[PDB]
Amino acid sequence: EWVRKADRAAGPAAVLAMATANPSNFYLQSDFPDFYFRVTRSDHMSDLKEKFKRICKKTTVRKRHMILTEEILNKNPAIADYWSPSLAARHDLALANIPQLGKEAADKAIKEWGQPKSKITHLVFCTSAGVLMPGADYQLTMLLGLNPSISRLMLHNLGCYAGGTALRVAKDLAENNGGARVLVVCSEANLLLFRGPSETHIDALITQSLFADGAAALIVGSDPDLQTESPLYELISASQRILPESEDAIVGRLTEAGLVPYLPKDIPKLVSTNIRSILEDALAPTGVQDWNSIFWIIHPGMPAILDQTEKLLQLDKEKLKATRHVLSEFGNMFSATVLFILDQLRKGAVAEGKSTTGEGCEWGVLFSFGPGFTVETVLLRSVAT
Amino acid sequence: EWVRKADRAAGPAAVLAMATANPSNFYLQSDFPDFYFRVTRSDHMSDLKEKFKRICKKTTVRKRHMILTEEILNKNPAIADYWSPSLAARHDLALANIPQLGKEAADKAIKEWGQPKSKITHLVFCTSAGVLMPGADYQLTMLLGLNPSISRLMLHNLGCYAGGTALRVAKDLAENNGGARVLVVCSEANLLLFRGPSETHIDALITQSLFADGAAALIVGSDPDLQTESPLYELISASQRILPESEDAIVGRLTEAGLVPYLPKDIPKLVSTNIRSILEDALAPTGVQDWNSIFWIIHPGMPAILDQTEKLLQLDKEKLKATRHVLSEFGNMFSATVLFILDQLRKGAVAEGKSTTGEGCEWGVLFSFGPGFTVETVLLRSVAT
Repeated sequence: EWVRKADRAAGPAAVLAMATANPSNFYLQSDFPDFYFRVTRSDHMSDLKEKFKRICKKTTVRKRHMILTEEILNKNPAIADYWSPSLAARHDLALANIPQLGKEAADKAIKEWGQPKSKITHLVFCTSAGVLMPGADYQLTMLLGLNPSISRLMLHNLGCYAGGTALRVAKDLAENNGGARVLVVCSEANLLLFRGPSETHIDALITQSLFADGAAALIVGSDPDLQTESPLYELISASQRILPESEDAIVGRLTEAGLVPYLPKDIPKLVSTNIRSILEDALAPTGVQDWNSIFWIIHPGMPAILDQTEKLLQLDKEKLKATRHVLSEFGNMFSATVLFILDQLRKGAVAEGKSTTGEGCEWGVLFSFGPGFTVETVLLRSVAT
Repeated sequence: EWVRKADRAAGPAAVLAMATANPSNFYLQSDFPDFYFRVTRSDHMSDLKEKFKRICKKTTVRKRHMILTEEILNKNPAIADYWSPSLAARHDLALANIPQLGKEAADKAIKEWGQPKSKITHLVFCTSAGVLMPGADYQLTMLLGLNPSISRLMLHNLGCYAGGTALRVAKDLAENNGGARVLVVCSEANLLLFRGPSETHIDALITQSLFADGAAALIVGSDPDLQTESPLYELISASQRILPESEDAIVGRLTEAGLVPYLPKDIPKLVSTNIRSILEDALAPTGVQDWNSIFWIIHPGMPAILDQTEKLLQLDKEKLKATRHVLSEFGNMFSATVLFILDQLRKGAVAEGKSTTGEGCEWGVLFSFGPGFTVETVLLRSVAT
């Protein structure tokens, strides 16, 4: 059967451009335990400091960009405490930083795209760094001078899987509207999660060792004008799933003192149980049986999950190379991390000179996760260089 | 030109079912000034009490359903104060009430729809009553036993226009995925906005006179199986717009003490300036020139906007009848209000026995608004009874 094309697009949604951005201020992981326990007026917790040093080393992270400088933490002491009233201050910082960080990634992705920004018809904006009314989607539209009639989808506090959610949303936006060009932006920061240590809570210390700040921006569109636009990936399928027996695995309570996490269940064992059949379902219409015949993007929120998954699928160590790079160089930047990894993968493919944007392979899987327990899964097709 | 139907849907998204729900506990508007100033330990502000009485009367509201009982306000005194740390308590109440309220509307819309809930493939969930991780979208999926692989879009704290946003999102979900059935749920409550009075702030007293609690649920799908499903409306176009010269018209700061509004600009004059050309743009592909040849749903967040708009377009008073009913009987239920009004309009058409679900008229416009200043506009086509 056939249908009249009408106002709709012919082909699959394509990633047409991608860039990233980070705050200027970063911290090397090897200096962070000293910086963290100094500025949170907490050097006295000497045994906890030792525990944190051990955790920070095992995160295999090297640096993390962070809006929060010593000076800003000085001008907002409540944020540095473990649990003091501080939501308005965190959100004042989100308003001064999150749309601006998004605009820096967006400007670079639009520059690569090479088209006028009045051709952008949709914005998808994800952040867990501050609930704003009007949203960071609004602030970015103003800072960028986008059409006032852009169709915006503002996604607050989905958590870490929202990079997948952004692609899943952009897919239906682009395919159902002919000509539609979708700016996708995930702009993340620890502004809600950052706090001092307490011996009573260690599910808060692990969070201080990993989360960092960054924004990714993409252009997503179908029916590319192949003489002005160069597709980078195709978004072929995009699905969401609640994993069985995962109730309250990841919970985030937003309080007077900001965002407070609670991690009772074994996240690795949950992923390890379920990842294979999820990915088998994603790969089903490709006829790919070899796990190392596809490129890989896994949200790196827990390093152990990468290792255990690498082992289970007996992946070549080179597969998770883009993923492990972003982890080491940037940390967990919430929903943005998987889009950084997509970008590093595209860049490492062109640098090392391989046949496809997907490292020579044809198909690829994007796998992200967070509260639910929720998994987002995207099936990607590379393009030839 | 034509395209292969493939995995996509042939025709426009249709509203196939709708129901509403409210908390059991309600308050008549004529008793509210006494109840409000009593339970907020505030009877001493006698002049403010008089001012509130005047505001409450001019809201033309008759009753409002509210989760917040005297007893619950007794068990959470910080919520009753003007500005005390209370976010965690408000959010504990959101978790116990907002997904459940959504489930009551959903159960009734699914019952009308007449299909098994395993046919539901997408959930769009809007709320400004509490940021939850995982979201009310998750909690509802569990309470309803929906497929764990449903595609969910959780929209926190868009504010009052999100009933339009929900329809705009559901439209592209249904049209781009053949067979897709989209549960749409807006579940709203004043849990973040409720607070005591202060003489220093009157842009907070007006908010206490209008906002109320309620949930609406719809089934949205394209390609209806016309022997098991009876379409109610078609979603023909859906657009969003930032109005010019509207920077900071409506701002909502989420703080330690909950959601605090700020309303510096003249909202009526902004709508009055712009509504005509927006609606003319929506109606453009219909060839309708008569304003009273179409049915009407206007978000009733400010009663004066209804009157001034009724006058400007010289509308027959009968046009905004469904809209004014919901206002009087339920108040401003945030994003849910325009879906209540859609439902009351459908019900008033079948009750008074008219030719179309749109009161005999063929086309209709849905107009909602909130922070930005943002306007959502949906073009609806009725169906014959």
